[PDB]
Amino acid sequence: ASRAACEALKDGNGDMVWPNAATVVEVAAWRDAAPATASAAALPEHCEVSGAIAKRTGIDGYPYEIKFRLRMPAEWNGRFFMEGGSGTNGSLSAATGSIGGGQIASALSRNFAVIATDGGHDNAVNDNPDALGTVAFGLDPQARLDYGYNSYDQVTQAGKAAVARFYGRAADKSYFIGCSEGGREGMMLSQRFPSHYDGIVAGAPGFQLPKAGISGAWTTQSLAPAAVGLDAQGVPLINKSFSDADLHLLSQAILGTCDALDGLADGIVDNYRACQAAFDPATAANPANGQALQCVGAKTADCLSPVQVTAIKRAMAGPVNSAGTPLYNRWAWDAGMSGLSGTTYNQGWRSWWLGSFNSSANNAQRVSGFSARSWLVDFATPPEPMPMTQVAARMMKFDFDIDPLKIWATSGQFTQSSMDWHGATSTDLAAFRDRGGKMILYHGMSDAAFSALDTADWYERLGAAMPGAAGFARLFLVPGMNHCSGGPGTDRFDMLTPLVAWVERGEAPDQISAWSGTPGYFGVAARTRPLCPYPQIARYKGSGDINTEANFACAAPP
Ligand SMILES: [Ca+2]
Repeated sequence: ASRAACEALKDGNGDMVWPNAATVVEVAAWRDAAPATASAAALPEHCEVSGAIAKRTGIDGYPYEIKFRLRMPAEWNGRFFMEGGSGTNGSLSAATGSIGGGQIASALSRNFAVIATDGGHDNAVNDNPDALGTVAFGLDPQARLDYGYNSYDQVTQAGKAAVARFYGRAADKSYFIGCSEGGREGMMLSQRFPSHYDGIVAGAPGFQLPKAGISGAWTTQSLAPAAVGLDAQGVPLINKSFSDADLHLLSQAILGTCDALDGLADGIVDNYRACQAAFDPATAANPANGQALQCVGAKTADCLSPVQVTAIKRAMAGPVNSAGTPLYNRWAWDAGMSGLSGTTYNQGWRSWWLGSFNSSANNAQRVSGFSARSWLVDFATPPEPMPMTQVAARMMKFDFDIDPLKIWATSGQFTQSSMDWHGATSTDLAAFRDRGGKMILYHGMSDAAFSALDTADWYERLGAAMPGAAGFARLFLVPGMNHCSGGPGTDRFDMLTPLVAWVERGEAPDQISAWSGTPGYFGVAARTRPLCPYPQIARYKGSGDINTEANFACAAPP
């Protein structure tokens, strides 16, 4: 481990042999120790290796390759680390090792050898203006296979080869941490390549991402009756269906109905199952005056329109076809759909289905943004690129009897369906568990991108196929937490420490310490709570400060 060993990986006559012959290294530079800053932990002396694998040309004429960045510390804990992606990937991160949970420390700051990838395409090169911008990679079938599983496999094999070459020995254990799309990766790793990583953290995982566009079309068509006004193309303004004050009224009614169902009134719905059975906005009341939430006469700032409650109920039910078959899943009611801290309302929930209120056009993720564009180009087979101005209308005429079949369809050179290369719904985790693999999953209740109930349903099927699943896999649902972060909940936590303590040392996480990044939702300076493994919830012990984990334990729901 030295500077010369770092630069000898930059091709030359050196004996660094890559598993894939098509691996090309651009950068191999020795980096000095960066002292800690106010927002990041100290990074040690490390070797940075940057390169690309499988440089080719797609069937669309665009150049494709699988980029990687690798940082290897001089003082190394013998452990390997890969961080997951986000969105449709296409960008190469700093490769310091984000562990999620709003953490100051990075994996590299903890002396891990860190690797990262771009997914098999670049957002600067593969930006076709006739194929909905940065999702244009979906026009080439191999770029889909790289975004699905191939790129992460290839980068993992190259990273371990370089680690073994630079350190003279193989990594002891390998760990992966990803949120959203990176959470889908982590589950895909445990299923397609169980031998690669010993510990895996998958947060808010989109293990059914090709289905999010179907829910997005259902969302749009359910809320359109409540929409007020048209945009430049005559599409209803979904963002105008609910004001930010309206959403706060809804989250307040959920709080008035389900907050005490866990045994404590604290602005947190810890008994999510009891809320689904108890809450119905058509019958619930506004806790601020005891009157009913659904308006009896004309709309006021103290009531929701009957057309509004109907719309949100249909959206939360989940998409179905005329045959009644559920196309995705239903969503959970939770207080994290809104939230007012200081001046700002919570946008972490409405930004997916509705969009920003003060906008004369649609800007919801599922109406015209990246999510709807991604389904049209990357998840549907054959892909249907189009002008951006027509994506909103495409989600308005979405036929739930013809269009949902495109995520299982195959056509021409697109030899694999999107649910085949992107899906991660398998419960075949025996090979992963039996070699010592441990997996931690977390998901917020107020996640509008992916349903936490759907993650729980997968966790139930895993426990059915493999008795004793809690010995290698636990699910930690987070109340109030939005997608990956934000909302009135404890969204900050260190998940790399328990993951290491589980894989090695064999200590199962009976709970996970967590605190709130914005405690002002509850009007306090700080709030710390334990995250409990499914299906346990946090139970108040009966005395002490309600903003300290020491007064809370993990118990079965009351
Ligand atoms: Ca509570």
